[PDB]
Amino acid sequence: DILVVDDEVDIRDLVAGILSDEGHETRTAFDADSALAAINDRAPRLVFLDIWLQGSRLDGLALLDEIKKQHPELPVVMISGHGNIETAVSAIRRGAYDFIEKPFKADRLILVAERALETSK
Amino acid sequence: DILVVDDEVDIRDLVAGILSDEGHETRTAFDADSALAAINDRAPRLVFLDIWLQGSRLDGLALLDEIKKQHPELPVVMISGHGNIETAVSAIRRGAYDFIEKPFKADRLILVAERALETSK
Ligand code: BEF
Ligand code: BEF
Ligand SMILES: [Mg+2]
Ligand SMILES: [Mg+2]
Repeated sequence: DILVVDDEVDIRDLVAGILSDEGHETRTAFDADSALAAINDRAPRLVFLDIWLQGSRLDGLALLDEIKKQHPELPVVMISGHGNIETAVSAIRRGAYDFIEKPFKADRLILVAERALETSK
Repeated sequence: DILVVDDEVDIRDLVAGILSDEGHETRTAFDADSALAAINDRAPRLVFLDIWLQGSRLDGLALLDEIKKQHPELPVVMISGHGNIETAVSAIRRGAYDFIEKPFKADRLILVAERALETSK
């Protein structure tokens, strides 16, 4: 199972769509509280997290920290157009499996998801 | 005890100089085989690694892999002007403690060195 967290509908749909077409059951969330509620209901096997979450209680990096604190075993991959070297290093040090830069190619998204799912329940 | 690995003398001198002035015993190496020889002789407490090592048998990332294989406990920090998000993510996933972008400020270098030395022998 994959949970995609992004404040933009077009990105949630584009990511869930690409992954669903490859045979992965994908759910979406639009902010930190909808993401945490979706994980607390039934933990997915992988989480894709945006960083700049407009109107969210937590940005994607604080959300990564909260997810990794409750579920250290749950792989989390960042997907963001707001990265730089310092931000990507911070994400990996804080527990993210990988960092996908926006704009991404479909095969890169699938390659990373399947690598992370090999490291999941 | 810090080992600085860079193919450029001006960078080896600039990094060893800044760290020596703060009271850290620093040694230098110019390529993968001089770095591995220095480590095998006596393991340092921290290694600073450049990535593009002109004339070296291994680039800095392959050298990071070799160092982390023999000494998983030895902190390694990348210092490079050849980084990007994918390269920095790769370095942290492969065991680097942190990634310092060139050009760097002296206080950033010292801060990162002292954080990594807190995690060393
Ligand atoms: F809004 Be995300 F960090 F691309
Ligand atoms: F030659 Be290094 F990667 F700045
Ligand atoms: Mg966003
Ligand atoms: Mg170089």
